[PDB]
Amino acid sequence: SEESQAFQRQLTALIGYDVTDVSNVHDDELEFTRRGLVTPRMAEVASRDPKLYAMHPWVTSKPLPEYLWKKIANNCIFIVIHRSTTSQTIKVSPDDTPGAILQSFFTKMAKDFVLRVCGRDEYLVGETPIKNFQWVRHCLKNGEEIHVVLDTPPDPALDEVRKEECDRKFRVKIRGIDIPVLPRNTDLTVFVEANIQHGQQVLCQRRTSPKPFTEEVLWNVWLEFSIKIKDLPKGALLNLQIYCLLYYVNLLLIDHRFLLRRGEYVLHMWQISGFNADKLTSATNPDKENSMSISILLDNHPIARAEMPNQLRKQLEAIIATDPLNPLTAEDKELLWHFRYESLKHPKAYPKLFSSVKWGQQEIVAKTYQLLARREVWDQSALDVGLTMQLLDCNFSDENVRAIAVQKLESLEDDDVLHYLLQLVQAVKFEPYHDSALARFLLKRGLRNKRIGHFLFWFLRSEIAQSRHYQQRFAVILEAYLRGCGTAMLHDFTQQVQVIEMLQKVTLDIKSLSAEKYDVSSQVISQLKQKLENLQNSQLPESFRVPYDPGLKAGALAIEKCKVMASKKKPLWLEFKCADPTALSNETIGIIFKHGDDLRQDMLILQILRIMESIWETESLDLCLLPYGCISTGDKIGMIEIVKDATTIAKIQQSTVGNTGAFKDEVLNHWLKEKSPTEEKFQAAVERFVYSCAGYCVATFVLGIGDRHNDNIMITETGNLFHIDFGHERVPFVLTPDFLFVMGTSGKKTSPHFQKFQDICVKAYLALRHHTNLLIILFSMMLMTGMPQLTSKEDIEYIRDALTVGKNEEDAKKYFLDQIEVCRDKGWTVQFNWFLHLVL
Ligand SMILES: COc1ccccc1-n1c(CSc2ncnc3[nH]cnc23)nc2cccc(Cl)c2c1=O
Repeated sequence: SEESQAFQRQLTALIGYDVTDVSNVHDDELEFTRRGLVTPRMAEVASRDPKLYAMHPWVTSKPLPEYLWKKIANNCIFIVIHRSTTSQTIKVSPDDTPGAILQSFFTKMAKDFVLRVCGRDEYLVGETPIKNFQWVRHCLKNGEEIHVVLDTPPDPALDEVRKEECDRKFRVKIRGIDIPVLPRNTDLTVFVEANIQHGQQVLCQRRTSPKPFTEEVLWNVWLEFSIKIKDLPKGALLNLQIYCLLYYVNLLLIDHRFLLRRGEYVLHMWQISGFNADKLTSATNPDKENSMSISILLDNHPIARAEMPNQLRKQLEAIIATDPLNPLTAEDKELLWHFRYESLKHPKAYPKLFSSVKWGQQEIVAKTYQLLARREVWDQSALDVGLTMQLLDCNFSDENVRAIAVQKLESLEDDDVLHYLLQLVQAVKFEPYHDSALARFLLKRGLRNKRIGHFLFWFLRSEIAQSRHYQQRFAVILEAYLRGCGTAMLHDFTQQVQVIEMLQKVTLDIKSLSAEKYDVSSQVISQLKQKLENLQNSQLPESFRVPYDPGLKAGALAIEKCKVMASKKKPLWLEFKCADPTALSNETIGIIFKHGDDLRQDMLILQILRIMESIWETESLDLCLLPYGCISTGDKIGMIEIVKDATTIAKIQQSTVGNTGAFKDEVLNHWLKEKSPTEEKFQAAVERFVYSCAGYCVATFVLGIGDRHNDNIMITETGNLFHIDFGHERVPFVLTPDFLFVMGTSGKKTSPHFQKFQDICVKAYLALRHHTNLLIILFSMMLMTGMPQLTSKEDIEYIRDALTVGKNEEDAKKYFLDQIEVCRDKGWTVQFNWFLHLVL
């Protein structure tokens, strides 16, 4: 139909890639998948409650932590309801529902509707004990009053959805390589390596002979693999590689229809930058012009008791106990396999067990499947996310293994889904096939809830715009989403996209106009001011959802407040008015637009920071981290939330002390005193400081991103410290002397506030260690799916030592309390060292 052709144009500009394009394809997986995703979408689109969907109450079922009970010191909670500009305060108990507040409010006003948060597309509707709304817990945490406007349900009709309706050795032939142009070196050596791979396990490996490197190289050979054909497991990849390692490509041996892949192939290959999730994609390089290729033939047909000695069970359990990064011995593996049934009784053994499987042997895979049908124990154990993540990583390519993980996720409530979304999305990179339990889990959840839907979009779009290796897959999932999210939401994404394409334009042009000489010359403030007033009228939408806080609808530029940093990269600092007239305040929405850093990295780190916070909640800690909004929009470009009322420790050192790397120790306290209206808010600032410092000291050590310059650390006027710019002699973390004179210490001393700081770290630290497995897998996934290129040992195995795996609680505290001492030891050594190696 005519309409649907133009609607596809829509989808394409929203997505930033064209999924009807079939230029870069050698089979029909993507298309089969676009058609596969229809059912599960229409399903959830058929399933959701239109009313609750439209208002998307952000809700939890977690208990309220202790640090916020000490804030309702009376089983009573105040709510300021507004009408036009008339208002009154209501007496409410934590457990009261949104329903049981209306019936009370109209028994509180004598001579149906819906409550909504002031200045936000946010609502308190539905049957949950209002102590269980996030916006409420946010007010408490930050000492705030809960303001609401009385309006109706947003018409549940506004999310109207548009309607739709055997026993031979495997053999492979290397014809040869081609590269149209390759003057890449004085010539060395070149051979081809064909690996049969399952879950990063090399099942089998044959090579070619070493020739010199010409723009055209031939062999015409059958490589005989040891594996029989009947023995290939679904999702095995034939993995093809060129060493002189220079190029790679991958072909799924078995297709999405369980068919043995037969025939002729010309595969355009990816280059290593002159281990890593890109190394894994089944996608061929779409740049058919410059790219190396390879030509192959496939002529080869679908797919076909309790007794235990003590010393073994002890060895078994010792193996099962150990961390996710401890290597399994061959003996270890045979132990797990032969006692697979005793192993099945322990959820925690699943990763190790399934990685003890000889996947290149058919009758064993078959035994593994028969095993997976005794899933009573797995099905009935509580949901361990770190367990579940492990089964979704690069080590498992089996469909059924992976499905039992996706099973466990189903019981996740939106609140938690949102905590893991980013990493669940990156985890699609490890799926063998475009259609998977996990890709479909993401749809479902995303379509069931607007908050997850929104983040689903930007997370998927972030990679679509930026990586060739996975743009196609993600673009099919993204497509599938947009076709379900409903008319309203499409409208928002549409104007969200237009605003950021516009503002990036401006970001790039401004960056071009200034030299290495960083000044912000009157001439550049000229350019910026003018560009924005031009944009303000006939181009820039009236208002837009702030991508990283979908509650906030942003309005007009505050042109006078927009500026540019005095820096080699030249980021915009942009500020916006709030489209919502019911907004309680008049404070601007701040967004930094920046080109230069890989913000994908920032996204990953930031989101672990939240996970960490949530981990701390489980033990009633609060460490006042400030994980500001950050989104990758495309290649080394993106946006960042402006944190209001903060500067850099560096600037606080430029102010009173000067600028040639000079350093003095009292200034932090001076600055803090001077930004506190009463010496009491000041107290609250020192207290903010001790807690926020401590948090970042711990988080930062665990992730090994703690050796930072002061210019990359910030504080709010209310004492909230926070690390920034996760761009990319040593020291564990940053506990400088200037920080210390706020603790009350002078190199040696130990004041009630310092004792406190040491207290809180140890508390925070060995609390992360209670979640060790989770953090290890997250970190390891982070590394593989979001960094430069990282070693299958040295890099990942940093976090083992940091979380001091294997150690008793006792050593652990001792270990951390000494890291502190290395800071106490060196003070300003490395800080100053930045400007030392300005010229060396
Ligand atoms: C208050 O902003 C600063 C104070 C001292 C040193 C640097 C900054 N700063 C910074 C500090 S980094 C930062 N990082 C994350 N969230 C933030 N909110 C406010 N600043 C940040 N970023 C800028 C980005 C674009 C344009 C400008 Cl003009 C700035 C900028 O001035």
